[PDB]
Amino acid sequence: RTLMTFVSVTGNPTREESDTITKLWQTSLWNNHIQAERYMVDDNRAIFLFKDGTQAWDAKDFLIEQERCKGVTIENKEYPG
Repeated sequence: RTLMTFVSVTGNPTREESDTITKLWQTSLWNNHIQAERYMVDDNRAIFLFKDGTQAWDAKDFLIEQERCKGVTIENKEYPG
């Protein structure tokens, strides 16, 4: 039931910055009952692995409205922030 997605950060953050920023979004989602595992794969990009893939797009809708969110990728479709 899990769905892998990509979540990118704008500008040119350091890995530690993006880590703190994306974890912020991950926590917000977690506290709204959308649980995901998070993995940095670039200095400005993370994998959000949603335990319940049916929540991926609702999560995306929130993510792309956040300051510093470059965009979200789901199933080869990109959603710019």
